[PDB]
Amino acid sequence: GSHMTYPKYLLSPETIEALRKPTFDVWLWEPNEMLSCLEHMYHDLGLVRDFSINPVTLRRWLFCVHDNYRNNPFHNFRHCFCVAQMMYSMVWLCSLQEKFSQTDILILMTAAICHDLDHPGYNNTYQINARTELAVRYNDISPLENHHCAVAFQILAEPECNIFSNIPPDGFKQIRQGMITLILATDMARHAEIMDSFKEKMENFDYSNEEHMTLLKMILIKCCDISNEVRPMEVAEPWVDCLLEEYFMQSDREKSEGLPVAPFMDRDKVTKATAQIGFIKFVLIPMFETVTKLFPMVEEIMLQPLWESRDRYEELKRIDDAMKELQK
Ligand SMILES: O=c1[nH]c(Cc2ccccc2)nc2c1cnn2C1CCCC1
Ligand SMILES: [Mg+2]
Ligand SMILES: [Zn+2]
Repeated sequence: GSHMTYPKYLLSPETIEALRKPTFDVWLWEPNEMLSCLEHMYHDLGLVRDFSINPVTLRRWLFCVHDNYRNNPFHNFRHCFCVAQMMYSMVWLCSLQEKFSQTDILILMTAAICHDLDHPGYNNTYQINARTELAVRYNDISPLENHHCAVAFQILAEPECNIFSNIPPDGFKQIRQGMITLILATDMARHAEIMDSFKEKMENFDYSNEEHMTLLKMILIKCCDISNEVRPMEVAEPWVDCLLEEYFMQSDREKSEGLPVAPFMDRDKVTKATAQIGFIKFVLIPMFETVTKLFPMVEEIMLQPLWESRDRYEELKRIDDAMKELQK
């Protein structure tokens, strides 16, 4: 209810407020507006203050990070914005500022923003099978994750972008180690491994234990990385069509190149509904269930929309199956 019209880059008090909740419509904003949101997060979380980040260097770094993201259907800058915004949402919801140090908060946020830098739009499975430069460079060990990670520190290496320029070397080393651990923890090949490791520490969780906290941070970045279905139905749905577009781009290339095609990327096998029912039930729900053990507030805010979505895709599945029989 402002007295005058302000530019799009000058976020309204309403936008600033809405940004703290996972209900935030990530689709309503252009890159420059999304960049202003990310900037606000760093200031609001006290990261600019506590780490003596130069405000112009923060903006310069964010702009560079944006430039280093590719125009892929799913693995684009908007995805990186979701992950970071969900991380920001979880810092407030779970009251992470109480349990975690500002260094940990800086790690969680910086890694969330950087996690998919210069993604080619073709998964590790393609990279390895196609014997790409990345696969040969990283010896088939999480090539993409290692690359996003490498690109992240290559950006921060540039003086005009170094947001950690005023952080002592000992501090920088800690942030670097943490960010690396987190960005590499995003590889879905390690999901089962990371989940089992966290569930083991769950038996008697200790916030004063470094090993426990590292696994929690890993689980948190993983939560934000795949958190699309947690968001309202209208916000969550367009992302599934985005992922399918990127997956079909790969499966077509894999078919053309004579390489094996993943069934969940296969045009004649994958369904928007069937893929989501499985992902929500067996990947999304169990992961958020263990987070709820530490943070009960996650159930009402994040498990409830996941249950709602599972039930909807199950309803949609019945319609698709009926329609596909007529097409046969
Ligand atoms: O919400 C999702 N559903 C599915 C499941 C799925 C959806 C559509 C087609 C095929 C699978 N997969 C997902 C989602 C989010 N990220 N990912 C992947 C994990 C590694 C990066 C991409
Ligand atoms: Mg990734
Ligand atoms: Zn990702």
